Amino acid sequence: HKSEVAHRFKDLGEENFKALVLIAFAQYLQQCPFEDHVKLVNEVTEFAKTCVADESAENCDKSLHTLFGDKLCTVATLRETYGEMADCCAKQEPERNECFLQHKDDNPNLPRLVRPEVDVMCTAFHDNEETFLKKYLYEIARRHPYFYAPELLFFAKRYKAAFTECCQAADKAACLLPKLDELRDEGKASSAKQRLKCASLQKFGERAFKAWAVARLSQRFPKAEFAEVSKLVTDLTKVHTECCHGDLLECADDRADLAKYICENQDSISSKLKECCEKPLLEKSHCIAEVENDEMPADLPSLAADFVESKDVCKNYAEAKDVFLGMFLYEYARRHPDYSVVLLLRLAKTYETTLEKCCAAADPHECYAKVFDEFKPLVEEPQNLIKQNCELFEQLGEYKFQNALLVRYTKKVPQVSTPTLVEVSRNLGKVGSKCCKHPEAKRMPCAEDYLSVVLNQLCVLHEKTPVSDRVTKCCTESLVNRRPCFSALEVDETYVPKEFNAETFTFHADICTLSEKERQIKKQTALVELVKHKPKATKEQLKAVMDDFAAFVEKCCKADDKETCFAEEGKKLVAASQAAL
Ligand SMILES: CCCCCCCCCCCCCCCC(=O)O
Ligand SMILES: CCCCCCCCCCCCCCCC(=O)O
Ligand SMILES: CCCCCCCCCCCCCCCC(=O)O
Repeated sequence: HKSEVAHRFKDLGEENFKALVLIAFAQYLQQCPFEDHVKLVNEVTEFAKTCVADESAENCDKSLHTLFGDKLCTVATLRETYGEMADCCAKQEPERNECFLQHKDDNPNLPRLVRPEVDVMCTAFHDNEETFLKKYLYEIARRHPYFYAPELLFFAKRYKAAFTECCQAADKAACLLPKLDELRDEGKASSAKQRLKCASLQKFGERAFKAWAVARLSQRFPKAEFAEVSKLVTDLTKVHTECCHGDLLECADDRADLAKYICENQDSISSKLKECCEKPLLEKSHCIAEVENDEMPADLPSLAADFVESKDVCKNYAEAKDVFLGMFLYEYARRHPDYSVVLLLRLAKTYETTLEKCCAAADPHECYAKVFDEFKPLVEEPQNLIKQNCELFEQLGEYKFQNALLVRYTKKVPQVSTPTLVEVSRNLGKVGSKCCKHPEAKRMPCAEDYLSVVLNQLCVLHEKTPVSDRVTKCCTESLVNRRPCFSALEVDETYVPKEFNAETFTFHADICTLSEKERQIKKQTALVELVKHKPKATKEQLKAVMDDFAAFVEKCCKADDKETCFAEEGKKLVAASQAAL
């Protein structure tokens, strides 16, 4: 291991090496032109090949951190452009590396990347495929500076495949656009989880995280023994703790080690882990992370034996409380992959509470029996919600389903901005389209996965612009009571109906030309303002207003004259609706 850079070059390969180096530099030097980074990439690459040919070369023995920090300090416009960051260069390793991480800017001031014309993209993709993909990879990296580089490279390859398919099909846009939308969503979904998980570790501590890890690991690796799960949880915590620090190399090494250990102890962990452990170093940790759940052993008892009817229960618990609780969580999780992680945590928390209570009583054996009865109400709560919402999603369309959620959440928290209500409603609706197509056995985990980011995304916007105390309470409570807290929200009887605005309910003929998406957007916007104006409106009354509006749109988008119809029949529609409500 004379040369870190040479070893990395051999493992990753030239292509991947180039991309990762581009991303790394782009995440630090977020305000340097693309051509600047291309020069850096080529300089580092050629030096790497130097080390590949001879690990005893002049600078090949240097550390990856040292080489990287050295290149950064060679940038001429470094002090002019980044100011304080240039002061890091005066420091010594390893102090210098820590300094560069501190002055890493998160979400700087850059214009939003506008998706160009399909014809323009495919033409550029054809003429200069490399400079086209790399230039965009540079644009994404500089904007999402804390996104794990290898993951960011994972999406880039998928983007390349999307253009390869569609850019030589007759109807390109019909192929490409739906794919680019899928990536954009997954890209921000993956980016949301990453910050959420890192925020959890800092906010609730390692214990709550370990409890979360024990649950999901036991679900994925039900055949694994508790001792094996403990080790995995322990190292998983060490990985995310380091990964959230920000150091790419250190983070990469920890993930690689874990993937290294898991593949070597494959028989001791999971059976459905063969393909992932066959893939290259760059795809190992990624493949394992989202591996399919292994199928649990056929002969599995109930927990009542070791956690209820058994003696020495308090003895074993008091001997090592978190361990014992972890064992309960392990045993319960491996049996219920159909459960959300948080649900298992609620159950474990419940089991914890009773042991603290009953183990102090005269005869603890009694208060044990109470426990498992307490689980049912907690379990069926998320189950009933899923059944009802999916049935609602089945009867009404997704769009109509979004509208239903729209009126519901508007009546619960009318203070929320209209654009925000419209966004979360459409998102929750999309969650319904995705998860409700799963059978019950896999619905709850699916819902947890999507709602977690939607709810945290929601609390983030509320963080910057607070509007409701009730919403703030849910956003600041335990991540196990977050979703339930939101579901506990009732209609706001405090809300004073906002004053009428004619412009808000004035429609023009332009909506007839609007895309099917933004026509819904403007209609859903008007719906939110309608509920905000008269919140005490019933479902029948509202449906009556919505029907008249729907017919009003068809009668003006079907006539010879259009703008006059929207202005005149628009006056009629508004006057008639005001009277009914
Ligand atoms: C001279 C310094 C150049 C810096 C080059 C950065 C190299 C990054 C190496 C990333 C390897 C990550 C391997 C995959 C690990 C994982 O499972 O996530
Ligand atoms: C390998 C052992 C991991 C540690 C297991 C700890 C089990 C804790 C059980 C209580 C659920 C934790 C939920 C968040 C914190 C809390 O509410 O107590
Ligand atoms: C910036 C503040 C945003 C406020 C958002 C108001 C809308 C709240 C929506 C809550 C969704 C709850 C999802 C869980 C399912 C349920 O129990 O209904």
